Amino acid sequence: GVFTFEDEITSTVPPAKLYNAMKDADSITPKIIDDVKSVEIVEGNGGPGTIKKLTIVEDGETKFILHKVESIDEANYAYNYSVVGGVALPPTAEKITFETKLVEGPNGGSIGKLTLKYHTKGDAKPDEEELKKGKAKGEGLFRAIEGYVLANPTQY
Ligand code: NA
Repeated sequence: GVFTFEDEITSTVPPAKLYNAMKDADSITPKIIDDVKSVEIVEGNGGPGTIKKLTIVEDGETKFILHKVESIDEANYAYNYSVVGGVALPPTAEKITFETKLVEGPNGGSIGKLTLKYHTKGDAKPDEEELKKGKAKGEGLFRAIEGYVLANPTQY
């Protein structure tokens, strides 16, 4: 079944810049996250439905994570993707979706909503430790991208 979790977040970066940076995560992520070595497209043009393979290092071991691009709403500053395979996917989960949606915040920044949707296999529910890890993945990426934009303000 489906279990949704939402976190509100803020940034001093305006939402157009963050949104462009999020759209370039394939490029940015390997540079700024040490453990991410590469992002490769398996099928698609980059837009919704595209399947990607991330190569990472975990505990000194090379591993893969599979992503699927879900949605892109430019108008609403929205970028959505799912984990569909690999170590970031718990065995009790079919998939975990990570949505990010931004609006204008006071004084030129952004107000964010990060959403995790866990599609479970059975009636089984996400446990607490797995929710922690999902939130850390979701927010960690958002903050990483944010940090890149704070360091390269003219780029986006
Ligand atoms: Na890296």
